[PDB]
Amino acid sequence: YDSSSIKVLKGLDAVRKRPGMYIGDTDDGTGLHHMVFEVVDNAIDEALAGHCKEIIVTIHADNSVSVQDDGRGIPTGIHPEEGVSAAEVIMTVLHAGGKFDDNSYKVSGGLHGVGVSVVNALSQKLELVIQREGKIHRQIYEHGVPQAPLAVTGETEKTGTMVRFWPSLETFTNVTEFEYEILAKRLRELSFLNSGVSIRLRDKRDGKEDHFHYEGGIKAFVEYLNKNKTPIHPNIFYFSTEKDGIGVEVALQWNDGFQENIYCFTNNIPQRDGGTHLAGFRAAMTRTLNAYMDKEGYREGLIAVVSVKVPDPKFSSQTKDKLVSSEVKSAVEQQMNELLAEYLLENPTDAKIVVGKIIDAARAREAAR
Amino acid sequence: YDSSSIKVLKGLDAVRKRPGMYIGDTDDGTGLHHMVFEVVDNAIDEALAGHCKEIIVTIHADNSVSVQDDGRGIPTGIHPEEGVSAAEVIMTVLHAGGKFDDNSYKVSGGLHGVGVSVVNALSQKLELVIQREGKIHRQIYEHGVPQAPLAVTGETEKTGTMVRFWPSLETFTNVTEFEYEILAKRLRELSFLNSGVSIRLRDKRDGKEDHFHYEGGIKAFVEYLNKNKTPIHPNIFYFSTEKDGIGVEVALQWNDGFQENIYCFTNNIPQRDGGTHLAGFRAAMTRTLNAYMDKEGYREGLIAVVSVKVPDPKFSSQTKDKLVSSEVKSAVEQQMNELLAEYLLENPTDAKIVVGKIIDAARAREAAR
Ligand SMILES: Nc1ncnc2c1ncn2[C@@H]1O[C@H](COP(=O)(O)OP(=O)(O)O)[C@@H](O)[C@H]1O
Ligand SMILES: Nc1ncnc2c1ncn2[C@@H]1O[C@H](COP(=O)(O)OP(=O)(O)O)[C@@H](O)[C@H]1O
Ligand SMILES: [Mg+2]
Ligand SMILES: [Mg+2]
Repeated sequence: YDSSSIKVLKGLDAVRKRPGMYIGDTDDGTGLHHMVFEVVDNAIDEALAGHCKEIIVTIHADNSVSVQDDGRGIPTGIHPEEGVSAAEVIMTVLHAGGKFDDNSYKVSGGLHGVGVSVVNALSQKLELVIQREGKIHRQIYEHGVPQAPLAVTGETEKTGTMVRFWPSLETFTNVTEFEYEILAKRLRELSFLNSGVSIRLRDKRDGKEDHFHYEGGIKAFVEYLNKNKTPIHPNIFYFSTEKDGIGVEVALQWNDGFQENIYCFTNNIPQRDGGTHLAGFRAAMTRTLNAYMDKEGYREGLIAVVSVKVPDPKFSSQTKDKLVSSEVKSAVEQQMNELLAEYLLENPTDAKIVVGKIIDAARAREAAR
Repeated sequence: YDSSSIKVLKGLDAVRKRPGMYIGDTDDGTGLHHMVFEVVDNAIDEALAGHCKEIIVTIHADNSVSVQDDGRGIPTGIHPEEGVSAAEVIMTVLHAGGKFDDNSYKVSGGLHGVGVSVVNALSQKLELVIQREGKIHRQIYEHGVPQAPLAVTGETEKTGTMVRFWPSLETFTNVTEFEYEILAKRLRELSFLNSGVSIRLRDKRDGKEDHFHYEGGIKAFVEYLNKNKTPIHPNIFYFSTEKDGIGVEVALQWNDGFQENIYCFTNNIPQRDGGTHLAGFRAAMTRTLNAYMDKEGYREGLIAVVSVKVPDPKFSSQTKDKLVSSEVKSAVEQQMNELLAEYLLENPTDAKIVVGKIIDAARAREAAR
């Protein structure tokens, strides 16, 4: 034990040595599919910026997945400081990208500079095809190692990025094939969240195919989620605001069931473990309903979607399961307080049905004890 | 948007730009204290290896924390490939350390090669003092930047490492002072887990002080945890095995309360979010009790500690909240099946009390519905 015991891992080698701090669980399917999501998220960030209007996700018969976007294309020109194409830099260097300021993407779900480079690292093979600057470029990688320099292989009028990857089985175990339904659920949700972006999903294994292009936003997303439940009130509460540089968008409606289903998103990335947006939502829900009950003389069945747009959010893991930016709590909480109280005044009937379900649950416990 | 839009973050700059993927939540106190834990974990890994027998954690009156160990000392000699002292490499290079193989630490809670380097990155100041090779060495950093080369400042017979850091307030917000009790709880738990390592905690603010040197292992840890609850049975179930290169150690006892408190650890690091060790524990608990009930003609109040030793575990975030190595499920599950069934045969009285509480809960629901 001395100075020769200390090893430095360079390039993408650290990712292959310790995948879980980057990609999550490489044994239950979730990190495998998160590989796709990292790539799709980059396309989505072109769409947010206004440049991409179609996304095509294909599950190939050889268990690879491609994501095609019609955005601006990953930059192709030689990187001054690094001396190789900017595209190769992106694919091979951790904490390298165009989202560390707000000049290329005002708001974006990427922010770590590691996503596609992590997909590369954990792919036995990867294929990159970029249309920009009137040219088609293309490069191949194996286990993150470029096989040759980014190369012009044609002319075109189109711009866009195509990434196809075959995941390494020396990394992913147990669940090793892509599941249509997991990719579908995510891409469907993304369509509600990105009105006007055409998002296609194709399974070359059995020829199954979906085209998601929903137009009603998260309000329609809530209708969809209650399709085969029974909503107890007709008016879905909805608002979209931006104040103090934070966008807050909320839709919700109660059904006659007994589960709570709250979807939280930050710049289109889902938070399984919630966070400061969720905590603001709950605080405003509590405060607003209790003021409505005080004034009128007085969880279960709730479906809600909470989507925020934030210039530099903070997540407590690479995979972004929990948003931990505390100023986002205050933002959702005050926007919601204000607009939810207006909703209850403007729809007295909905208000009463909802408050009645709430009280029925309280009485039910009380009748038990 | 072109190749000049693509920025590379070098050294420790990425950590300062996106702290949460490394340190967790920098707004609620948890990441602040995790700074201490990263440093303490490195000491603990010397203890696991058999080299460190005392650890002194001091909260200083200027809100800095020092951790002193009597282990081998961070290597001081110039690193061949990197050309600076191995110690400076450790402090300044991500994914750099002595735990990527098993030559320096057979088992260890570190594994990413990033912990202390992350503490450095997020410290407005850091002080390193290393006793090895008959010399005292010392180096200072500010915001992760070394102020001068590692330097010999004396002779000594001792070996050990001292790290003192002052956390940056441009990173940590809301909770910015160290809380005695948070450090105490963790260090206490560590003492149960590392019998024979003297672990001291000193608060130079008010002169409060603790010395943790518990000898009964996780069995004693369970007694402690039930101190001020009421255990319903006298015999704490306990075992420590190592098979197939995985160590599994479990203690548990039921009290007459109604909460479940299961502490999981991997190579001494706690998993707030559980994982494959927890899932193995639960599977074996279910199977073993149901076989005991079948044979005898037939969560609440449980306290349990599950500690595993694994050569290369996999966590799904830098902060290690969830162990995601699936072979650890099978290991805990079979060791526990085997030894828990023996415990129930060997202590028929305990067995009956425990199974009676379990059934009482089932009946209570049933009497409700
Ligand atoms: N589909 C894409 N279209 C255009 N540019 C992209 C695309 N994917 C990646 N990039 C560029 O490569 C950069 C690095 O991507 P990534 O490594 O995934 O990190 P991040 O998205 O967190 O920056 C992005 O910031 C962006 O500038
Ligand atoms: N207290 C210590 N005593 C001896 N060596 C240490 C100590 N702390 C750190 N090191 C060495 O520095 C290396 C890098 O530490 P760190 O960056 O925290 O990553 P990791 O613990 O995951 O390797 C460790 O692997 C170890 O070799
Ligand atoms: Mg990305
Ligand atoms: Mg460490």
